Amino acid sequence: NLYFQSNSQYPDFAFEINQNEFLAAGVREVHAVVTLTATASENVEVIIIDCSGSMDYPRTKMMAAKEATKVAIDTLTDGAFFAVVAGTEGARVVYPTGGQLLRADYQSRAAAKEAVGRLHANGGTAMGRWLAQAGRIFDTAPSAIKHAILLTDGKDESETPADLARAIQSSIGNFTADCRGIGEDWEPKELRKIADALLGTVGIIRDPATLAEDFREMTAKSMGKEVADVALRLWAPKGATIRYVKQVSPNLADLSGMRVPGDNPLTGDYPTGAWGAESREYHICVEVEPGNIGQEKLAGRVQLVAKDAGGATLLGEGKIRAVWTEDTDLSTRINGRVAHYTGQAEMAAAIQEGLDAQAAGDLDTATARLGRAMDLAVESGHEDTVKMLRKVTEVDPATSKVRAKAKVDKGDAMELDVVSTKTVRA
Ligand code: NA
Repeated sequence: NLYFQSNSQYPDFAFEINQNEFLAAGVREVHAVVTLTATASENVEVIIIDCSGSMDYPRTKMMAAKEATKVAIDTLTDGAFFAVVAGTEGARVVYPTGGQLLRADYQSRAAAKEAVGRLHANGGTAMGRWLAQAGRIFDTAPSAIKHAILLTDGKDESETPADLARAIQSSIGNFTADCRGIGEDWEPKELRKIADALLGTVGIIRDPATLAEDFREMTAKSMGKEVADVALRLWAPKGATIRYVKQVSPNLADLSGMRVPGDNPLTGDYPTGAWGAESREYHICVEVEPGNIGQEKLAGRVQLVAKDAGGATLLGEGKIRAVWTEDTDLSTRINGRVAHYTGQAEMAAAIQEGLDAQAAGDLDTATARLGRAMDLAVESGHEDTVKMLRKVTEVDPATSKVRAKAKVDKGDAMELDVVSTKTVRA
């Protein structure tokens, strides 16, 4: 009963803890997978469109961006606030035009589409300035569910990486963002930096004709959100420390560096953003001072807490336990979910590292890393990732062993890098 509300209609959350709590004599590491499933106030959606000069080459990119933005505008819920930002070396708000958010209705939608129609390709790319302009818009709606769609076809060449980092840090906690890169001339690492910090994902659009449906689905999912700002609140006893907190499903995102200190050092908050009707899994590892054989400790207490307008609401809670035993039939048991997601994190890293080696012609390193990734993808039944790995590798006819290809299609490599963090469920 520790939290008071300011008023609500939040999703109902089912909270499960998945662990083998039994540890052998010396053991300090406790692992658990937390499954969170949400079942059934204002939305603000900012659509940020790259209008740099390269967007006309080929012209299908700019045309798709316009088509797709119009689909997004039509997919907004009646009453949702929205804006469109044209990104170049600067950022210009192209709708609305009076410096105040307007609700989506027949009139505002039509006016927004007309403004989108007048977008043209010219200039450079400074993504941080796009984020900073979105942030100014979002600051006008502090209690809203706030989400940005960012589309680019290029690298962030008109500002420094420290400039981008400064804009990312200023955006954290203000809005969430999903990013899309169209074509092959942008940098997965750049968009990943933005999307990971802002609790979203990156996607690649290899064919401009698919952008509209992609925008439709991103907007619809955003409109499904029902609660704006949810923290995963983790308590661990004195001397116990958090090794890591990672989202592992549907995507891998390490939250460890995002910890926000709570009221005391024993409690910290890890941001999860907005929730609709959805499910996520997290992998938590706590290092604890080992107890005696026979002794049980609480290694961690996990709460999910919605923060809203000067109040908070406890949405769910679970416990991460630690019991020391000499019964090896209990301690040697492998928690299937922990093992699975440990492998998914390893796989994602192996893909990225393998692709980076391959790009440089460091082929023996690529073969070892992409080989490990393949082994994990096969073992976990991640058939989509197996299929993408087959595009960047080949079976050496002599050894029958898998090797990294010397020459790969740039798009195939980029696509795999982008979806390296998409996991398969347990
Ligand atoms: Na560009």
